[PDB]
Amino acid sequence: GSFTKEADGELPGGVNLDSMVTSGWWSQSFTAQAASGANYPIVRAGLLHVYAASSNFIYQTYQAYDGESFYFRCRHSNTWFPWRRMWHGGDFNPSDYLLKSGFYWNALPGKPATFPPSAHNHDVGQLTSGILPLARGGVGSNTAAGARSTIGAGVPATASLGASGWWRDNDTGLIRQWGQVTCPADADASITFPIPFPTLCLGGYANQTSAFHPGTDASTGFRGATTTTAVIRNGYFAQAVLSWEAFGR
Amino acid sequence: GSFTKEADGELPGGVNLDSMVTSGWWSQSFTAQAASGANYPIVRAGLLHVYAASSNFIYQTYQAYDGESFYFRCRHSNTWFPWRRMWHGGDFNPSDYLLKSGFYWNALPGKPATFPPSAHNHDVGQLTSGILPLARGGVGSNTAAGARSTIGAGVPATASLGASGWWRDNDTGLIRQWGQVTCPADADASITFPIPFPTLCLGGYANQTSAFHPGTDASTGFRGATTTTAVIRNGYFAQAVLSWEAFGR
Amino acid sequence: GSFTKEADGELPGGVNLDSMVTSGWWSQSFTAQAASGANYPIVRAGLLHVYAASSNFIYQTYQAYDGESFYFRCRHSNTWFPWRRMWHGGDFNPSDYLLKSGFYWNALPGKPATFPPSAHNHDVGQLTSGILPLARGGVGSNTAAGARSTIGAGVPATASLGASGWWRDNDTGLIRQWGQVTCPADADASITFPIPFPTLCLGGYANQTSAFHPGTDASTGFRGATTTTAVIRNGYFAQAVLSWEAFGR
Ligand code: NI
Repeated sequence: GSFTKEADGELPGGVNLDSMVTSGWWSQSFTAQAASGANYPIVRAGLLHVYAASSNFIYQTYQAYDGESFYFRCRHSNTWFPWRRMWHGGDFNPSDYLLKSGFYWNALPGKPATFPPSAHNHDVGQLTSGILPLARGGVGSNTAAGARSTIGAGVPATASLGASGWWRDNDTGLIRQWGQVTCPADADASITFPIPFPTLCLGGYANQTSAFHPGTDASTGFRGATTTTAVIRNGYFAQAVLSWEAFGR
Repeated sequence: GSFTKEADGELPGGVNLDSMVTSGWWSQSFTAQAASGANYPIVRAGLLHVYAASSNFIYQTYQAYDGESFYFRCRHSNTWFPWRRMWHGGDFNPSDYLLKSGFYWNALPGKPATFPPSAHNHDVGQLTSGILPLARGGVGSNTAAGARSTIGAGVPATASLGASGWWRDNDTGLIRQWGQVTCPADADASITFPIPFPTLCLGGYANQTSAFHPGTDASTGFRGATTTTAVIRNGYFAQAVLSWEAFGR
Repeated sequence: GSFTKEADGELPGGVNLDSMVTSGWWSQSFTAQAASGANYPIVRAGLLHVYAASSNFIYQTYQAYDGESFYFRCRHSNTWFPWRRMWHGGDFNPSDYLLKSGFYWNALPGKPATFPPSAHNHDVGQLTSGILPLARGGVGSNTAAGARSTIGAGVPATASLGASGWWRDNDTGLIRQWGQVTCPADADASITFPIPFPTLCLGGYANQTSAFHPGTDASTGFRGATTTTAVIRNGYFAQAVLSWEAFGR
């Protein structure tokens, strides 16, 4: 015979599609009747074609009535290969899926603005704001005086330690000064301090530097100090060199 | 004729599928015979259908016997379009591939816990533990005394630089004090230091502040110091004001 | 009838494929004639097959002449399901798309070398280079003397504050020393300073520690100092203990 414009028949229930082995075409009108059969490619009413090319090659196709898909298989040397299920547009759209050409860092969406960093070091120069406190090994200030205050440090004394000269505690302002003067016998001599006392001479004394004669007086006196001068008085009966110190601020 | 339930024939070797141009259907039973032909869509035994719609349109389909796939093409105006190879479930599964809807930061697996950071700065306040050592510009301690120790600094001297007063080196404890006293002629006067020496008066001296008469004695003496008092002795034959200094700790 | 090796006919323009409802096969030779019809699965010349299985099931297939694709649909209970468009190799290649198995951190290309970090803290020990300046709470140096210089600090005075002893300002080198000596009547006694003056004795004085007799002389003198010794002179007519101070550097 031939493939006729009328189907060869309706497939009932309980048909083994393996038994459909002469050429033709058959209609399964009921999904439920596909359910009660065997080797249907899908439980779905559908159209089956058989092409019995030879005893060793029986081809089949299956078109599901609702377009679930289209199926084909072949029996070769008394074994049925598995059905193939066509992919079609009702299954997926390729434009829904990620191309390899669009898989890179910049394209990845939802990337964080910043990232939790791992352990690392710094050069001190990357510290660009703030003031390190004492509790972290800092001096708690950006000024010299403030740093000293945080750690309780004084400032350096200054001095000029010459044969005549001065020394100054700059924490408090105290100044100490010294020198020598030649005094006339039983009389006064004026001295001029190496530097002026900024506000006030507080005290002083004079010392006989000579091997003054025993049994004679060799008294001394420091008096009448200004910011720049004082008066040294010599009790020895002869001209003598007296040394002196003075202090103030 | 018509499409018969028996195939029109078996395809041998060396068939050019371009020559298959009258309507019907033909079986290729041997992959090796497909190999020795031309314009097979795949080297595979299979079923070929020809639909010679007209001289200008010859359609063909090819079903591979092992389900490798299903193929179709058409000859239009004496040119054969290329075969189309159907995609089917034995080729790939779409659920194996990444959807664009699942391509975002949180979904990306294997992301590191932390990330190597790039160059950046800090405010000193983000330093929240540790003690900066001297080798990095720190003071190597969280205490004032420890900081001073790291850099070798002394503490401030204190003082009260009044007409009578005191000065104190707080590095060592040394205290220096001064004042004036009115002494009776050829006799002693007691002085009370501006502040007490914490443990010990170490020394002192007295100075005649007056223009004492020449040829008379104007000796002085500092003796008998406690922590709070001393005795100033006046050798001048008249009442006189003597100044004094004392030191201790 | 039967499916004949000659097509049932050529489809002209204006054909509604819904009306193609008796079994057979038909050729559309002109895309433009597909354009002027209805329910073509694609505007393309092509081959249409009809399988009228029953009044309730009319199946159709459509092969586009240029291989645009292959289409199928079915009329079930007087309603046409939509055409299915086969996916085929001319549409996409699955190996162009990203597998889920290749979607992980290391595979993502174009990842940055480093990443902008988010807010975070540090232990001071991760500061491993540089010298913190004063403007950031540092001492601007890795040396003790340099740190002192940045903040303007002095060094500690040293001393030995015994009954005889010394005190030294290490900012300037000034040394002050003191002690007592027993002097013979109207004569000299040598003293040896508690420590040597490194270069120079600058001055000194002596003080009578005794309740010297009034009306007698009790002058004193400090003279002839070296780096290690000086001479104390006693004007009192009796043996006496004199105290002294000396200063230098
Ligand atoms: Ni950092």
